[PDB]
Amino acid sequence: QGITFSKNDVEIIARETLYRGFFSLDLYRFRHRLFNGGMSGEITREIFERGHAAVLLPFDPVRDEVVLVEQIRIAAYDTSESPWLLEMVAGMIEAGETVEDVARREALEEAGLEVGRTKPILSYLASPGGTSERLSILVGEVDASTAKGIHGLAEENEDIRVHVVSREQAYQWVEEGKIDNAASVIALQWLQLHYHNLRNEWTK
Amino acid sequence: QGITFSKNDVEIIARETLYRGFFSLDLYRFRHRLFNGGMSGEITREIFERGHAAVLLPFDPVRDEVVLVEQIRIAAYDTSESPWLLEMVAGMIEAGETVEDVARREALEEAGLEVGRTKPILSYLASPGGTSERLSILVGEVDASTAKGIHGLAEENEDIRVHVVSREQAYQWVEEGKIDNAASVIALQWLQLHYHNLRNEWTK
Ligand SMILES: O=P(O)(O)OC[C@H]1O[C@H](O)[C@H](O)[C@@H]1O
Ligand SMILES: O=P(O)(O)OC[C@H]1O[C@H](O)[C@H](O)[C@@H]1O
Ligand SMILES: [Mg+2]
Ligand SMILES: [Mg+2]
Repeated sequence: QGITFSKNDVEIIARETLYRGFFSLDLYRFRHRLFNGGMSGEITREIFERGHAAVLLPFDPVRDEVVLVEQIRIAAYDTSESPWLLEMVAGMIEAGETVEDVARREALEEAGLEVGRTKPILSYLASPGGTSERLSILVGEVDASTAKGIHGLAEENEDIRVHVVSREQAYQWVEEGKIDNAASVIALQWLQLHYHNLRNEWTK
Repeated sequence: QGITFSKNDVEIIARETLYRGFFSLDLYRFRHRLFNGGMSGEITREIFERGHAAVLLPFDPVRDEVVLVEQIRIAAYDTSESPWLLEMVAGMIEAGETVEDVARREALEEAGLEVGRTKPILSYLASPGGTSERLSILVGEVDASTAKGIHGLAEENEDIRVHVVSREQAYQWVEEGKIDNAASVIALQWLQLHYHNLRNEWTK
């Protein structure tokens, strides 16, 4: 069971930069094995390269509360009622950094939060038909009573508002489409599947 | 409660397409309201633009099985053990098409599956800090005993293998990281939260 082929079955011949900016768009040229037994010809695909991210679900297990951060995401504009989204704390992982380093730095910069214990949730590919981006989600223990106000680095043109909701209310917002970005959906569905054991572990 | 600002609170000054090929790399220039009052200066953001997608989770409620499709996604290569991924059926929504029409068409083209009833799951933004892409997921009733074979438009360099597994195995693969693309994680977490009611609904 499971997948059929490995890295032994594909050769990346070359990569070419198509667009070089803050982010990049690359052309990968490659050949690969086929399910019918043969080899493909040389194929090309465009791939959006923007690095990889750490995501933190800030969960208060005592109060059963979740911290959300609100900020504009202009890319949401064309398909959303508003480009301001309710999200998990998140940021890019720089060379040599750990997921936890980033999650803790972003929790402070974006939400004013200290973080206690942490556990992995999931690491996922955002949209692997067109981008390499991987996001690694942690749940972090927080005191939601300390989560409030406006944060973000104005030097980065980052303007962020903290919201505190109950876990049930956050999940209701997913169901209703009020929270509709992948990282937050994945994190909050995970929390609905795991909260009983997580709260027991963190309130012993 | 919820979000603070609407489309009246942002002015998109300019959009430019800096790269156009299979996909597009756009630049948005805009100003927006700030939480503490007033307006930002002009902000520029690069946005990966690839249109929007329909996704179908093929679920057999009699058998408690899901149908997965396997194909190479070279963008996964740098952060994954193999670039062949296990995924939901999916494809682009063209002008004036509905999510449901596309989902039903792709289930036949990618997996050879006829679909019975459908229900919405969720519609999400894949990674809204850098891409506009929205994906809308349905669950689709299938007879998984009919799911077999190799599919794809070879003229479009598309090579796809169909797998049938129990829902429980598919979900355990999410937990283990063997299924780790956003659309499949979201769909299978949703299924884990909803399958009991869905099976009752679809096996009357
Ligand atoms: O199956 P394709 O038509 O290549 O692409 C459909 C979607 O599934 C893949 O993850 C892509 O990134 C898209 O979001
Ligand atoms: O908060 P940022 O540093 O802008 O970006 C972190 C992640 O959250 C946003 O959806 C982006 O697309 C990334 O995937
Ligand atoms: Mg951030
Ligand atoms: Mg497809």
